Amino acid sequence: TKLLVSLKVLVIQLNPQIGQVDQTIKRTWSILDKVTKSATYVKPDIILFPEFALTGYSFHARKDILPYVTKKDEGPSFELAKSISEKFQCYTIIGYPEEDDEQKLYNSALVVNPQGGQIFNYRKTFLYDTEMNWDCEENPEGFQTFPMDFSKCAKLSNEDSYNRDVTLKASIGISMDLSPYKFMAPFNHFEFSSFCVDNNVELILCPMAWLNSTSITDKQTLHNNSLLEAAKNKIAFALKEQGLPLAGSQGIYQLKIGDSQRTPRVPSDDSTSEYKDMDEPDMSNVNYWILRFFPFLYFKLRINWFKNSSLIESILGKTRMPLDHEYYKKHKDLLDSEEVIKDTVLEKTFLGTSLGQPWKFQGKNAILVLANRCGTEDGTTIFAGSSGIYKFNGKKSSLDSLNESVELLGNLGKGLEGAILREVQFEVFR
Repeated sequence: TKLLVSLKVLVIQLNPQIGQVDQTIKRTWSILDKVTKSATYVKPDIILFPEFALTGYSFHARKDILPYVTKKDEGPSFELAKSISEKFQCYTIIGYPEEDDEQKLYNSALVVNPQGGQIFNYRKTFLYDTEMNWDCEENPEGFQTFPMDFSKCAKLSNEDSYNRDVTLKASIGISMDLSPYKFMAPFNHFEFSSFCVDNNVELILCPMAWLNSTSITDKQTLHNNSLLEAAKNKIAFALKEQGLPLAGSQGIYQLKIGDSQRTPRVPSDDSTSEYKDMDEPDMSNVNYWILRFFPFLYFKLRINWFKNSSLIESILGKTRMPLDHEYYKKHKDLLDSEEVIKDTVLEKTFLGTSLGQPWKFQGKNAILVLANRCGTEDGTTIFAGSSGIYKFNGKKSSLDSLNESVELLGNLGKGLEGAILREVQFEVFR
């Protein structure tokens, strides 16, 4: 049974700096006020914030992050999300640094329902270099899905209003979750997006603190004080030339509330990575994010992969998580056994192909919401901003925004705090 859904999605893009939690909260309430006063404001069903949205990101030691960590149901990030959810009768998702009862630290994202109740807490699964500075743990559950009950968001195709309720299968992926494991696994594993396709996820939510490539990431540079000073001067100049303070822009809000302006499809080139034009998205990163969701993208070659059974061993052989992942610290060849083939094996994909069809996602819909922070930290790290909303339409070979099986419903700029609201329409099957 086809069910039509209409979701009002609001993404908040912030430039949080370490030690400014109260100020960031104040700016958040200011943004939300401005949003409600927009000409084409409508109430959101879901509000998504970035990774470590109120605290800043680049913590260099456990001691430095400890004053900002909280249990999943206490503290500033949780209280903010509960107040937002109660004021807008929506789901609210925010990234925050978490401590549990056993003194373990995580990079997490809590989910609050419209009743102000915490319904989920997701922990980052693939860690980035920065997390290793302060003793962050990998999510022992690996990637996860969860149900979100949306009220009055759905209809049958012959009905004239969205008066039905729908429970969507959702997944949160926090920034590095989208990358090859440790940047060492093969690029074409696409672990997170494969997991979402494997599990028939419908709503993908990604709080991020994702870098623009102007950032200094070269390890020899970071650890040679001479090279680092020279590199930092380069970033200093690039910000000064833009009329920006070194930390980047704060408190000047770009609002795209309820318009329908789409993001132009563009290929990556030498210039699309430049940290210029703060109100325009970083298309180098937009294209890369889209690429990391390859299993959701139409690709002609899959018919040949399927016809030749080229990926059967890859599909059968792939494990739920990387073998060295926290996940297996759970229990790790159906071709050579008397055990039958289970449904779950027939749901498995590699490169978007399953044992049963060339492209498993074909004819389906999924919504991707990316909330990426903006600004700069340490004089070395420039976040890409460019928060956006995307629809994978499942319709039947560019590996970027030119691929028309993804729809770019709208993006914020790379360098300004702000908010984007889009009504997103798609279908699910029930």
